[PDB]
Amino acid sequence: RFLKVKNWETDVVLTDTLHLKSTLETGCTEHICMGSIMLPSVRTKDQLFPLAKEFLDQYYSSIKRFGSKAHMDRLEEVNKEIESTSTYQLKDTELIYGAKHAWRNASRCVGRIQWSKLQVFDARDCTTAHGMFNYICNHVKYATNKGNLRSAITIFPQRTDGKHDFRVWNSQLIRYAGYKQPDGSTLGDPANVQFTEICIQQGWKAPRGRFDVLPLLLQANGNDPELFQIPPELVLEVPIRHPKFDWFKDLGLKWYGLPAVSNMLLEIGGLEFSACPFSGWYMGTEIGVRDYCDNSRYNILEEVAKKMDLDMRKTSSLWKDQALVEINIAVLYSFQSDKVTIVDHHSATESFIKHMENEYRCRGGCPADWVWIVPPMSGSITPVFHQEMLNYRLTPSFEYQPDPWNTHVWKG
Amino acid sequence: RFLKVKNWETDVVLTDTLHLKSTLETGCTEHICMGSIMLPSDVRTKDQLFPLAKEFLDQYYSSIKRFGSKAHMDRLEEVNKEIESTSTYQLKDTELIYGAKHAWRNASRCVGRIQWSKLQVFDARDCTTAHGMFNYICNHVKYATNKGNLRSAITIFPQRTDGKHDFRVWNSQLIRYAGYKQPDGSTLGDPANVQFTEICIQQGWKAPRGRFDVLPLLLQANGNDPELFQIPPELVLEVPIRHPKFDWFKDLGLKWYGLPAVSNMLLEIGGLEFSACPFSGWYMGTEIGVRDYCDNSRYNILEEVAKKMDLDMRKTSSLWKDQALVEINIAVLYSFQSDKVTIVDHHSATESFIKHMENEYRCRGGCPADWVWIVPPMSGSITPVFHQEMLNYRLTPSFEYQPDPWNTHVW
Ligand code: HEM
Ligand code: HEM
Ligand SMILES: Cc1cc(CCNCc2ccc3c(C)cc(N)nc3c2)ccc1C#N
Ligand SMILES: Cc1cc(CCNCc2ccc3c(C)cc(N)nc3c2)ccc1C#N
Ligand SMILES: C[C@H](O)[C@H](O)[C@H]1CNc2nc(N)[nH]c(=O)c2N1
Ligand SMILES: C[C@H](O)[C@H](O)[C@H]1CNc2nc(N)[nH]c(=O)c2N1
Ligand SMILES: [Zn+2]
Repeated sequence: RFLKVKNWETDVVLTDTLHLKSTLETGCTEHICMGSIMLPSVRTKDQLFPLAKEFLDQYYSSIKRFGSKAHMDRLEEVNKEIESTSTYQLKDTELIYGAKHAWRNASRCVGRIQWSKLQVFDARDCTTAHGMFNYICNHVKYATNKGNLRSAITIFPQRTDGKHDFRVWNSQLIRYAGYKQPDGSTLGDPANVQFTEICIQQGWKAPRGRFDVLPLLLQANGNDPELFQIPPELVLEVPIRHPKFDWFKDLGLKWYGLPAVSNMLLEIGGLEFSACPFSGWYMGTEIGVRDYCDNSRYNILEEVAKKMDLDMRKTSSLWKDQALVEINIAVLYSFQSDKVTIVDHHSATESFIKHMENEYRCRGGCPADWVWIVPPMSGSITPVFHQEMLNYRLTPSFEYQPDPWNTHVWKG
Repeated sequence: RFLKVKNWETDVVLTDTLHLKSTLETGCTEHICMGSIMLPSDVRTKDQLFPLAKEFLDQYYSSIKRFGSKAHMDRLEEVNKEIESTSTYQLKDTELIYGAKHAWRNASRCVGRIQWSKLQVFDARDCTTAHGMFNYICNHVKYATNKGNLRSAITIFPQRTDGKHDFRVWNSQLIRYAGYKQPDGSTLGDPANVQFTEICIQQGWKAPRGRFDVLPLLLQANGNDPELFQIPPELVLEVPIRHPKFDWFKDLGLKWYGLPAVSNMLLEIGGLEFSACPFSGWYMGTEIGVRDYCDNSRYNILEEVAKKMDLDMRKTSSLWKDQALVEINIAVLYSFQSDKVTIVDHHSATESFIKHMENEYRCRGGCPADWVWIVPPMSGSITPVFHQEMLNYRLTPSFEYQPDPWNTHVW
């Protein structure tokens, strides 16, 4: 079974064979497309061997050693261990390979041209929340690299009986607090109101400002989570200024430099790593379009447009569109001026097209989620808009998991 | 299998029950989503056709509160006998109108479907020649344009009978600008219409030498060779493109036509196939300003506009492209609005569509919708539809694509 995708701007045609190796499901059927559904969706060892064998077959193929004595012994080894312990342990090399390919397989990620250059931190010997805090400080320091950002992931011990999970309760390692005011307004990031309240309940002394960096809330071995303050000197931030508009600085905006997602689940050969924070660097629109201009976030369009003196009572003046562009210019300008790594959506999407084509040629495909790959502004003037993409799920992978405060059994 | 869609900007959740009636396929499977493929992939035998007819008549008679009525049963009986008789059947006027409105209601890629029930249907089933097709099309155009106060319309030519005698409009839209080869190996016109614009000449057109030249109609009646007709220029409403602030904008020489009228699709109702069924509404601003003007495969005026704004074009990070794109789209809206010609901005139209969705979920139990096509090509996430989960599925009656005539026409 072969599959063709077309670029409608360049008429480049590529052929997908990689989708044949696709195990998991999409959520779609031949009678319905769930391509715009945000999230569509305790391991017995009946299920675990095949998943382990498949991963190991992948691994030893990638290293030129399929069918080798080393390949066969490792299979036998892992089988014995699953027989004996109902789970198994990855070698370091397998772990690094798994984590890189999870990224490579991440069909929603436009930054995947960088997948081979992931720094993998093995935190599988960690046992306490304090140890978790230490590992995460080191991740942050390393990844930030004084503004010259480096991709990294830190991998905490895998799930066992599901009653001893390691979880980072933060959705991101660095994020701003949100406070719901009595009058209904929100101070700070509305996306984080719920988590902020938990932290506050857990004993966090909230500064109650508009850009308070949240404390880490860390759960080790299924114990109750504990609060830690990331040392402020480790949190790199950028004041947002505009290159031509001088009043922009007076909006009092800033953002943090390091995007580090910490609530996803890393799956490798059937093993589940429930705490595996990973980080890269920002695409400008993440901050300028979504974080700042989503109505459910900081929502600064009107104030910006107000100070641009735009005609704001006629939507067909496109005053929203006009302000959106200036804000994104300011985000890019600020990061570059402070020499903090950032990529504009034009450069990012162009790179991904080059990546995708390369992946089709050396790998036979590259699973891609159009709905997420196309930037949140300026869609059709980026080349991904005009690119047909096949979406399918490969392992190793990053998966969503439910919020820990919903499932956690509290010890007290 | 009673599905939920969530809006992540408002937490509004809708329950979809309508998808269960879906007939055709999507392109997707368990193992692969083809949601972003532009085009997922001879007449019908006689009880391929009756179940098709029955399904249609059931929903038609259900729609008028007469399901299970003897008038319903009589119509099924009548169509059933007409079917076994003639290897086909003919729609009642009422059925034809219902079918056309619902083909629009069911177009999952269309953002403007809140207007679906106010469609002017022109029955052209008595047409026999390309000259008659031309007459019907001029009347469609004059009616739809309405001196700038645009009105939705569809004109329906005779149904396919078996591929023998297909009626086809060879243009992709009733009104489009010529795109020719040229010197330099450059392109003058609309590059998108290159191939078509000299098939016109390949057939006898002689072209006015410009870029914004309205193409001639190329009409095929009863499977015959297609004929050339020029739409009377006084029927073709065009809008000069100026900017409300930048007065150099006029010098680019930009204009666009008022009437978007798609003419190469196939309308399917109760198994019957209408290969010539041009339909029209009015533009959303971004279709012209973002796609028609700024696509690299189209008029691609970005560089030109940026230069005169004297923007920093040395590298992508200045977002000069983005800045110009917005100004270009402000102008289109401005020009159309000032010439009192109908147009909707992408903010208004997407807001309309959200209201439309809530209407369809409430009164109909769902609204099929293709997120990839509904989200505007600029300013995606500041329109409400970006944050709207949508389910895509195929309902009938429908508008479908069909092969380009010049490939299939036994010449
Ligand atoms: C190095 C620069 C990187 C850039 C510019 C980048 C960019 C992006 C963007 C724009 C998204 C869309 C998500 C959103 O808009 O909220 C995304 C999603 C994603 N990225 Fe990347 N990324 C980078 C690195 C990484 C790394 C290092 C990993 C993992 C090790 C990764 C894994 C993912 C995953 C799993 C998603 C899907 C998130 C979800 O479905 O919720 N990315 N990326
Ligand atoms: C009245 C105002 C209308 C507006 C504002 C509107 C808007 C749009 C837009 C923006 C698209 C996206 C396609 C593209 O970007 O090329 C579209 C597609 C479509 N529209 Fe509507 N439209 C309108 C009227 C109509 C009418 C009257 C019909 C049929 C009677 C119709 C049927 C369709 C169909 C079938 C598509 C999908 C085309 C395809 O799949 O290639 N529309 N429309
Ligand atoms: C369910 C959900 C999911 C998400 C995902 C947002 N984060 C995705 C992501 C994940 C990793 C990234 C990385 C690693 C870098 C980067 N620049 N951006 C990244 C963005 C956002 C909101 C919601 C909600 N509600
Ligand atoms: C296969 C294809 C399809 C399309 C779709 C273009 N037509 C869509 C359409 C169809 C009808 C419309 C109508 C009726 C109004 C309006 N404002 N916009 C409309 C837009 C464009 C390019 C290709 C190609 N190649
Ligand atoms: C409803 C829809 O799936 C949702 O709004 C998606 C659309 N595409 C996206 N794309 C990116 N990169 N990030 C997002 O959060 C979303 N949200
Ligand atoms: C490959 C992709 O499907 C293609 O570029 C689509 C994307 N979305 C679109 N959306 C609209 N409204 N019109 C289009 O032509 C397209 N083109
Ligand atoms: Zn799908």
